[PDB]
Amino acid sequence: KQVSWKLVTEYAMETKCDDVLLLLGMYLEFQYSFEMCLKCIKKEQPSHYKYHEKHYANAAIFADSKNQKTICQQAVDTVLAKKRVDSLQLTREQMLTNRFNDLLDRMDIMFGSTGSADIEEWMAGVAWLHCLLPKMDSVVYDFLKCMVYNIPKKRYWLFKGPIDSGKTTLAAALLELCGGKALNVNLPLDRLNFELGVAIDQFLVVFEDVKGTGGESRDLPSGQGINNLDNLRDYLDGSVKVNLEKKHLNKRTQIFPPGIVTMNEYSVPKTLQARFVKQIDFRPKDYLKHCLERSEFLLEKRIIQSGIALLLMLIWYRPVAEFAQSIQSRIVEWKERLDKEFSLSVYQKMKFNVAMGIGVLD
Amino acid sequence: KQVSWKLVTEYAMETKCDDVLLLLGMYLEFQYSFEMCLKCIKKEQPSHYKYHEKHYANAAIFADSKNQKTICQQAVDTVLAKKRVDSLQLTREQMLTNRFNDLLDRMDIMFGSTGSADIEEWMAGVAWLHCLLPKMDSVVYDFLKCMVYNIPKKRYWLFKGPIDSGKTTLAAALLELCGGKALNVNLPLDRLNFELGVAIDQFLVVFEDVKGTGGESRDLPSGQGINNLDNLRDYLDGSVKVNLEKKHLNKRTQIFPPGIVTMNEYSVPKTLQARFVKQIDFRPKDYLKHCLERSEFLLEKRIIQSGIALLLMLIWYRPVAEFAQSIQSRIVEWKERLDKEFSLSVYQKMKFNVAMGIGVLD
Amino acid sequence: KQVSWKLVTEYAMETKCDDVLLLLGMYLEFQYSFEMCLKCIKKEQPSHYKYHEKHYANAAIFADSKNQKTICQQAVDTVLAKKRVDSLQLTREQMLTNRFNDLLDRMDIMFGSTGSADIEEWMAGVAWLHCLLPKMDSVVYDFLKCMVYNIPKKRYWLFKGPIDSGKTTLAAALLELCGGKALNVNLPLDRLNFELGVAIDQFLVVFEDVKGTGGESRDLPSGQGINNLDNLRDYLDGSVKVNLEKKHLNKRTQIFPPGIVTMNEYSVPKTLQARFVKQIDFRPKDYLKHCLERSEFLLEKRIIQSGIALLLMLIWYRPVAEFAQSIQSRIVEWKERLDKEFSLSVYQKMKFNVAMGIGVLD
Amino acid sequence: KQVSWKLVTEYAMETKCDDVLLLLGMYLEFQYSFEMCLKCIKKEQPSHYKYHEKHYANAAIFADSKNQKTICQQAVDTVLAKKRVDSLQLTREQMLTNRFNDLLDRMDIMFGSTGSADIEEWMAGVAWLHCLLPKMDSVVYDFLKCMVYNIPKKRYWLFKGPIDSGKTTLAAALLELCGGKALNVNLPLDRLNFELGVAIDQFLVVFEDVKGTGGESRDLPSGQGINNLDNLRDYLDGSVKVNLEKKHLNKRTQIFPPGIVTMNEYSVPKTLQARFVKQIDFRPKDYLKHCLERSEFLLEKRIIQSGIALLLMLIWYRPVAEFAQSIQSRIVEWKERLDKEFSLSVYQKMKFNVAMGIGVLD
Amino acid sequence: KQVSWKLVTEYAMETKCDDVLLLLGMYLEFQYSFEMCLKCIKKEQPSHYKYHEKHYANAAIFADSKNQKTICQQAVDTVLAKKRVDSLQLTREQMLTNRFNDLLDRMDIMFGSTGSADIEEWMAGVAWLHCLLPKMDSVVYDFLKCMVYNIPKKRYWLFKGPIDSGKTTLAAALLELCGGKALNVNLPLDRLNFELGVAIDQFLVVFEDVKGTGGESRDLPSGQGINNLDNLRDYLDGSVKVNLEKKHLNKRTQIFPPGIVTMNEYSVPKTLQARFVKQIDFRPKDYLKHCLERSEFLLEKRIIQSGIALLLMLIWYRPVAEFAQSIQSRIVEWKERLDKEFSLSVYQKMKFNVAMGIGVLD
DNA sequence: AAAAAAAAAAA
DNA sequence: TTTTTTTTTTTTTTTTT
Ligand SMILES: Nc1ncnc2c1ncn2[C@@H]1O[C@H](COP(=O)(O)OP(=O)(O)OP(=O)(O)O)[C@@H](O)[C@H]1O
Ligand SMILES: Nc1ncnc2c1ncn2[C@@H]1O[C@H](COP(=O)(O)OP(=O)(O)OP(=O)(O)O)[C@@H](O)[C@H]1O
Ligand SMILES: Nc1ncnc2c1ncn2[C@@H]1O[C@H](COP(=O)(O)OP(=O)(O)OP(=O)(O)O)[C@@H](O)[C@H]1O
Ligand SMILES: Nc1ncnc2c1ncn2[C@@H]1O[C@H](COP(=O)(O)OP(=O)(O)OP(=O)(O)O)[C@@H](O)[C@H]1O
Ligand SMILES: Nc1ncnc2c1ncn2[C@@H]1O[C@H](COP(=O)(O)OP(=O)(O)OP(=O)(O)O)[C@@H](O)[C@H]1O
Repeated sequence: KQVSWKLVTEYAMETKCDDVLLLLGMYLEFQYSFEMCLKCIKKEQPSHYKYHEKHYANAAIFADSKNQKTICQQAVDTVLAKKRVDSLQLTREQMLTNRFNDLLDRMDIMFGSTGSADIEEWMAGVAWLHCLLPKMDSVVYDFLKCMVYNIPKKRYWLFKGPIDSGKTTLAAALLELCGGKALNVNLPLDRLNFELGVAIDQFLVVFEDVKGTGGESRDLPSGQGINNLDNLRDYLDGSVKVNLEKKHLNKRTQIFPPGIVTMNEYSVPKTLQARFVKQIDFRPKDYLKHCLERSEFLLEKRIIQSGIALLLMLIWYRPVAEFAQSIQSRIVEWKERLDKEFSLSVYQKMKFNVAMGIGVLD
Repeated sequence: KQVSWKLVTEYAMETKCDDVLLLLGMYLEFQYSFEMCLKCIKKEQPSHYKYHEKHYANAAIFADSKNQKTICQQAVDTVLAKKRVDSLQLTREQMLTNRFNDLLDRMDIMFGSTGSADIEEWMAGVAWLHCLLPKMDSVVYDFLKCMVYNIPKKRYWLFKGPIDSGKTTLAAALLELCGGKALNVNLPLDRLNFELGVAIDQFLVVFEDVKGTGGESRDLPSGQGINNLDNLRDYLDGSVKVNLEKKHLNKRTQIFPPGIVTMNEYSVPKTLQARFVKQIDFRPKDYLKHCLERSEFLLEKRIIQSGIALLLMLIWYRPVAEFAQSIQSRIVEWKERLDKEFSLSVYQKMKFNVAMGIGVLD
Repeated sequence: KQVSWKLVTEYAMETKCDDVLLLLGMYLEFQYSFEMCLKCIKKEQPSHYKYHEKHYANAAIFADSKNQKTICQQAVDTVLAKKRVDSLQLTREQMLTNRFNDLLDRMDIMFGSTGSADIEEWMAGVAWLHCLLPKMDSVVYDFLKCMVYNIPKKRYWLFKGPIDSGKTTLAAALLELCGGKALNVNLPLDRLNFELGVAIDQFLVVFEDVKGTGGESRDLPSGQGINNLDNLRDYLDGSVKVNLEKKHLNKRTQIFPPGIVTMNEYSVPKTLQARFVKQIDFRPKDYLKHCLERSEFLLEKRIIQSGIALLLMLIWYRPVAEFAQSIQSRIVEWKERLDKEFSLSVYQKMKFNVAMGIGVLD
Repeated sequence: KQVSWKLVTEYAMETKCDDVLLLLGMYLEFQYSFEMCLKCIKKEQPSHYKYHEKHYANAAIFADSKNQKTICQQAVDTVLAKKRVDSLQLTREQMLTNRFNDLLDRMDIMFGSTGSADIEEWMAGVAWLHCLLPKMDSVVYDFLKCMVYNIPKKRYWLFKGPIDSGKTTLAAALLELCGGKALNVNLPLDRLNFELGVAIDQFLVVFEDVKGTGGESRDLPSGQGINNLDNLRDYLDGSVKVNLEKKHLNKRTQIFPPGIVTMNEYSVPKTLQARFVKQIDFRPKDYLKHCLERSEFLLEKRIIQSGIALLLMLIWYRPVAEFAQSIQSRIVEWKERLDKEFSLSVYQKMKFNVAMGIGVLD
Repeated sequence: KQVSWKLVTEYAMETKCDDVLLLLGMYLEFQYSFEMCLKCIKKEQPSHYKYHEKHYANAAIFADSKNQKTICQQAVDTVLAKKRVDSLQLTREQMLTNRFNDLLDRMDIMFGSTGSADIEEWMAGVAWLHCLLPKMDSVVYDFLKCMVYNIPKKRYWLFKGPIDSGKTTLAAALLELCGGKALNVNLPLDRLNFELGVAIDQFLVVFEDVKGTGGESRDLPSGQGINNLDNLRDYLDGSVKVNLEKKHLNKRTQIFPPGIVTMNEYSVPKTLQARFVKQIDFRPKDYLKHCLERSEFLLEKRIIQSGIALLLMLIWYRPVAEFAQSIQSRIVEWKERLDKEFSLSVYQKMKFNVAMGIGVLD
C-alpha cells in the first residue's frame, strides 16, 4: 500500500512547518507504535502527542519510502504557498488578528493546568512595564494603530536615549507582540544589501542600535549606521515597492515594512528626521533598576522582554471594543479570568512597589 | 482520472499569475466545494469567487498529484511566454491601451455596487493633485506622449526640489498609471548589475532620490547615486541595445525603458544633464500641507499617490479625441458617469478649499 | 534480492554519520566476509567491529547497487533531520545529559580490556588539575549550572592571568566537556560577520585571548579584542535574539550562546567588566611546572587539556544525587569502579607529590 | 550482456583515479584488441599495460553503453569515499608507510628494466647529501620519528644558516618524503588567515624564509615573519585544536601539523626559541660547491632535492628493524639489490670524491 | 531501428570536435540525401564532404531523436577525456612539437590561397630581423632548445638595451613563437602574488621594462623592478616547486616556468645577474632605422613583431635534421615552397638593401 | 546549497 | 511511450578593495 502525500501535507499545514528537515525529523517519530510512545505518555510536545494516533498508520509506510525528502518538499512548499497567498490577500487588521490568536493559544498553554508559568510574575511584568513610560498602554495602542494603518511616510517611530534606558527591552516586546525581525544597519554597505533581505514578508522591523558619527565627546562609539540608513529613504517611506533579495534568490518586489529605530544620543540628518512620525525619549530612573535588583525573576524568565507581557497589559487596560470583532470572545474570557484569579488591590500594590523601588512581590 | 494541465494554464492566464507559489497557493483553495465556500459566499476576492465553481472539479484531482509544482511551472512559464510575445509585437500605444483597460476594470469593480470606494473621496484627490503643479493635466498628458514615442536621447524627465515637495508622490502615481519599476542606484556598482536587471520587459523605470555629492553645504549628505547614473549613459540614451541580467539566467538584450529621475537639490554633471528632456522644479506649498491634516483619508487610503487618481484627472480634463479608439467608448461612459455623480460647483468648491488649506470635503 | 535502505539508515543513526562520503566509505567495508575480517579481529575501530557481523548480508547487495549515493543521502538526511528536532526541543539539561553519556561511552572504550588508557595516568591528571585552582570541582560544577541556566547577563565568565597560567588548558577542557567552539574576535570588524557565524547552534563559545589596546608598556601587544566586545553588549547579555550567517548560507536568528572570555593581564573598561558573573584569576605555580617536567605523559597524551579529565573529576568529587536522574545509575557504576582501582591514600599521595613538584606517580 | 559497474570501480580503486574524465579516458583505451596494443607492447605506462588484459572484455561492452559518465562517477566516488575513511582512521605510522610504498612503487619502475634513471647517479646523490651534515641518516631518521609521534611542544625543528648553505634543499627533500606544504608567514596579518588554511589535513608544513627585525649588522633584509611566528604559539605547540580557513569554505578545526622553520642568521626572541626541539646549523662548504661544479647532473636531474634520494639513504644506512613490519619485505629486497649494484668501496669512493671536491663519479 | 551513439562519437573523434553545439549543427547537415548534396559537390569543407555518405543513414534517424543534445554530450566528453589522457603524459618536447604543428596549420592559410598578406614583405621581415643580431637564427634555435630542456639554473636570458633598440620587438616575437605571457614586476611587494600567479600551467614567461635605481644618471625613470626580481631566486632557478596564487582561488604547486628578462641599461646587481645563462646586448643601428623609415610596411603590417616570422626564418635557415620527427615531414613539404618562390640572390638583395638603409626591392 | 533541467529505471 | 526516479552542475557568494 502506498504512502499518502496528502497526509504529510496536512500535518505540515496544521503544524505550520516550513523547514524540510524539521518536517522530516518530526514525521519520522510517528513510525513507532502509539501504545508504547513515551512522548505521548509524558506529553512534552503538542506537535507530537496531538498527532501520533492520527498519523501512525501512514508514517509506518513513509518510513520505508525512497522518496522521503521529495514528499516533504511538496508539503513545505504547500505551507509556503499558503503563507504567500495570505501575505497578498489579507488586510493588515486580519494579519494582526491572526497573530493575537497565536499568542492567545500560547497563553492558553502557558497558564493551563499543565503550564509552568504563573500569573503574578507575568503581571508584575505588566506592573513594571507600565512604569517605564507614562500612559504606557496608550503608547502601545497608538503603536499598533500606526503599524496597521501603514500610512506612507508616516510609519516609523524613533526610540532615543542613553544606554541602559530600556529601549530594546521595550522594542523586543513590541516585536514579539506583532511578529517581525530586528536588523543591524551598522554593517559595511557591501553586505548591508543582504541584511535588508531579512525583511521580506515581515509585518514589522526594528533597526536596533543605529550608530552615528560624532558624539565621541559624549563617549559614543562612532559608526556608519546613520549614514547607511540615510540611503534607504524609499524603504522608510513605503511610497514605492522596493526590490529585496536573498542569497541565491532572484529579487522580490514589495513595500518595505513599517517599524522602529532605536538609537543613542547621536545627531540625525534632516533627511531622516523628516521620515519619523514620533520620537520617544527614554531616560534612566533608578527605582526601576533597584526594583529589578530586588526581584530578578523578571529577567531570569525573560518575562520583561516578552510580547505576551504587552498582550496581558492590553487585555488589562483597554476596552473590549478596541479589538477585532472576531477575537472579542476570547478577550472577554481572559478579562473574566484576570478579574477572577487576580485583584486590582494587588495590582495597585505592585505598581506602588515599583515606584518605591522595592522588589515587586510580597 | 488525471489532472488537466491545460486548465491550470488557463487559470494562470485569466488571472495573470506569474509566480509559482502564488499560483499553487490560489489553485489549492478550489479543493473545497463551492456549494458552501465561505470565500465565494463573501465575494471577498474576485480571482477566487469568479473561478472556484469552474475549477473545483479539476482542483479536487490536483490536490492528490505528486508533482504539483511542475504543473504550476509550465503554467507560469506560459504566462511569461505570452508576456514576452506582447512586448515585442505590440506598439507602445497598444501596450498603454491595455494598461488603461486594466485600470478601468479595477475602477469598474472599485466603484461598483460591491466596491468599497466612494468617488467623492477620489475626486478630492484629483483636486489636490491638480493644485500640485501648474496645468497638471497637461503635464501628465505630455508625459504619456513622451513615454510612448520613446525618442532616442529624449526619454527622461528630472523631478527636482527640496524635502516634502511631492516628487515621490507624483512619481509613484505615474509609475502606477503606466506600470513599471522603481530602481535604487545609491548602492555600489558591484551589485548594481543585478538591480538594473529588474528593468527587463518593463514599460517604465523610476530612479528614486538619487543621492548626489557636495550637498553638505546645504546639509544634504553625499552618496554614489549620480556617479552611478553617469556610468549608465547608454542605458538612458536608448540609442542602442543593452544587456540585462537575472541571477542564474543568461543576459537579455533590449533597449532600456524610458522613465523619471527624482532628486533633491544636488548638482549634476553636464554629461548626465544632456540626457534629460525636461526638468520640473517642485516646491512646498503651505496650504497643501494644511489641507491634508484636515483630510487624512487621502493618505490613509493612498489616494493622491495612486495611478487611478491620475486616470480620473485625464478622464475629467482631456478631450475624448486624446485617447485610443479602442477605449473611447469606455471613456465616454466614464465621462458620463462623472457627469451624473458631480457638478462643476462641487469640484470648484473642493479646489477652493484646497487652495485655502481647508478640509477637502467641506 | 534488493538493498534495504532501512538498514543503511540504522547504521547511520547508530554511528551518527552525517557525511555522505564517510558513510559510503564505511558501509562498503562490510562487503567482505566477516569470518576473515582482520579489522574485526584486531578490534581497531568500534564503528566497524560492532556492526560488520550484522550488516554483512546487506552490504553484499549494496556493493552491486547502481544508486549508492542516493541510499547514503537519505540516510544522512535522516540523521540531520533528527539533529534538527533535538536541537529545537531538548532542554539545555537534556542536551548536557546526552553529552555526558556520550563521553561515558568513550571512557568505557578507553579504559576497557580492549582499550589503551592507563587509568592511573588519567587519575594523576585529575590530581594535577585539582591543584590548578582552589576548589576546582566546585569551579567546574558551578560553571555547568551557569551554562545550563543561561540566565541573561549572569552567563559569561572571565579568565585572566599571565601567559603560561593554564587559561586555555582549562577552557579547552570545558569545551570538550560541554561542546561548543572557540572564537577569535581580534579581527577588524569587516570579517566578524563570518567569525561570529561559527556560534550557530553551539552550546558554548570561548573567546580566545581577546587583546587589549592599551597597557602595551608591560609588553602586551595592542589589539582590537576588548574594543570589539564593547560593541557586542547584546550578544553577551543574551536578553534578545541576534542574526548569524555562514558563507553561502542565509541568516539564522537565535540567542547567542553563553561562554567564557580569556585574556592576558590587560586593563578592561567597566562598561564590559559588568557583563561577567564571575572572574577567575590564574597565576604561575613553580611546583606545577616542576611536576610537569617530571610527569611529561600528562602533556604527551594531552590529558590535562581533555574534558574526560574533568568528567573523571566530577565523578570522583560530586555526590550522585546532583546528576540528572537518567544518568545516575551509570555514574554509580563508575564511582564503584574508581573506588576499586584507587583509594584515598593513593590519591592524596598523588596530590602531595604535585604540591611539592616531585612528579605524580612516585 | 551488460557492463559490470563493479569491475569499472575495481580498476579505479587499484589505480587511485580521483578524476572522472581521466577514468573515462583511461578505461576507453582498453576497448581495442589487446593482441596489437602498442602501449601493451612497449609497456610504457603500467596503469595501462598491467590491466588491459583483464578489462578488455568489459571495456568492449562499456564502449557501447549509453551511461558512460554515470558509471565513472560512482567509481570515482568510491575512491573518494575510501580516501576519507583512511584520513580519519589511519595512524601516522600507517600514513607514512603508505608513502613509502608509493615511493618504492615509483622506484621499482624508474630503476626497472625500462628504467630511465641511472642508479649510479642517484647513489652519487646519496653520497653528496650524506656529506652536507654530520650523521645525516640519523638526522633524517630522527626527524621521521618526530613527525610520526607529533608529541605536544616537541614538534618543530629550526634550520639556520646563510644564503647557499642547503636549508631549502633538505627541506624540499623531506617534503617529498613525508608530504606537506610550504607556508610564507612574512605576509601582513591580513593574509595569514588564508596562508594557514593551506595546512589543512597535511602531514607537515615548512615555513620558508622566516625573516625578522634587525640583522642590519649582517646586512640582512628586515621583515615581519619572526614576530608573526612568536604570536602563533598554539599552532606550534599543538596542545589544542585550532580553526583553519580556506577561501569560500567555512572553518575547519584540527591539530595544526608538525614541521620545519627556515631562516637566515636573524636574532630569535627567547620566547620563540623555546618552541623548537632542535636547531640545525647549516654552513657553506666550498668543497661541496666544487663537487657540484664537476657533478652538474646532480642539479640538472634534480636528484639532491628529491625525496627518493633520502629513501635510498635510509635503505642503505638503516637496519631493517627500524622500518614498519608491513614494508620490511620490500626493504630486504631493495637491500639485496643495492648490495650487489654497489660495493662498499665504490660508495666510499663516491663519498671520498665529494670530500675532495672532485667530480663525484671520477 | 535506432541511432548509433557510437557513430556520432567516431565522427566527433575523427573531426576532433569538442563543442556540443558545433557537433550538433554539423551532424544535422548529414540528414539530406548525399546524391544531391551541394556542400559535397562544391567540396567546401572536408569535415563535410569526407563523411556525409557514411553518416547519412544514421543522421536520418538522429534527426527524429528527442535526445540530440544528450547524444552529442557523450561524443564530446569522449574527445575531452582522450585529450586529458594525453595531456597528463606529454613530454615537454612534444608540447612544443604540438605548438609548431598548430602554427603550420595556420601557415597553410597563406599556402596556396590569397587569404593572407603577401609573403614577399614577410621575407623582408625575415631579412630585417636577421640583421638585428649576429647569426640571429642560431640565437632563436639555441633559445628554443634551452626552453625545451628546462635545466635548473640554466633557464633565463637577459636582453639589455635603450629605447629604439628592438629588444621589445624580438621579445614580443619570441613570446608569440612560444606561447608564454608577459609579467610586470615594478610593483610594490603588496601586488606581486597575483602577478606571479599568471604563470600557472604555462610554457614561458617574459619580464618587461624591469626598472632599476639611480636612473637619473641617464634620465631613466626608477621603480622597484630590479630590487624585486633579485628576491625571486626560487622562481628563476627552478630547482624546486613553488606555490602560486590567482585571485579568488587556492594555490597550485608547480615549477615556475623558464623565460626572458628585458631590461634598460640600469645597473644590475651581481646576485641577480648570476642567475642568467646569457646576456644579449641590443644597440641602435641607423641603417636598420633608415630601412624601416623607408619600408613602413615592416611596422604597419606588424611584420617585425609577429612571432610567426621567427618560424618563417627557422623554416628556411635550419637543417631538416633539427626538427622533431612528427613535423620533419611537414617542414620539408613546406621547405620547397620558398625554394620555388624565392632565390638566394633576391634574399641577399633584401639583406643588402636593409644593410644599405633602403627598402627591400626586386 | 538551491535552482534549473537533464538523464535513467520501471510500468 | 508513460510514469517514477536519479543525476549534473553551475552560479552565486566570497573575495578583493
Ligand atoms: N529607565 C530605566 N532606568 C534605569 N535602568 C533601566 C531603565 N530601563 C532599563 N533599565 C535597565 O537597563 C537594562 C538594559 O536595558 P535595555 O537593553 O533595554 O537598554 P537600552 O538602553 O535600550 O540598550 P541598548 O541601546 O544597548 O539596546 C535593563 O535590563 C534594566 O536593568
Ligand atoms: N508640494 C508639497 N507641499 C507641501 N506638502 C507636500 C507637497 N508634496 C507633498 N507634500 C506632503 O509631503 C509628503 C511627502 O511627499 P513626497 O515624499 O512626495 O515628497 P518629496 O519632495 O518627494 O520628498 P523627499 O525628497 O523627502 O523624498 C506627502 O505625503 C504630503 O503629505
Ligand atoms: N599554573 C601553571 N604554572 C606553570 N606552568 C603552567 C601552569 N598551568 C599550565 N602550565 C604549563 O604552561 C603551558 C601554557 O599554559 P596554557 O597552555 O594553558 O596557556 P596560557 O599561556 O595560559 O594561555 P593563553 O595562550 O590563552 O594566554 C601549559 O600548557 C602547561 O604546560
Ligand atoms: N653547504 C653548501 N655549501 C655550498 N653550496 C651549497 C651548499 N648547500 C647548497 N649549496 C648550493 O647552494 C644552492 C642553494 O641552496 P639551497 O637550495 O639549499 O638554499 P639555501 O642555502 O637554504 O638558501 P636560501 O635561503 O636562498 O633558500 C644549491 O642549489 C647548491 O648549488
Ligand atoms: N636596431 C634598431 N635600430 C633602430 N631602430 C630600431 C632597431 N630595432 C628596432 N627599431 C625600431 O625601434 C622601435 C622601438 O624598439 P622596440 O619596439 O624593440 O622597443 P625597445 O627598444 O625595447 O624600447 P622600450 O624599452 O622603450 O620598449 C621598434 O619597434 C622598431 O620600429
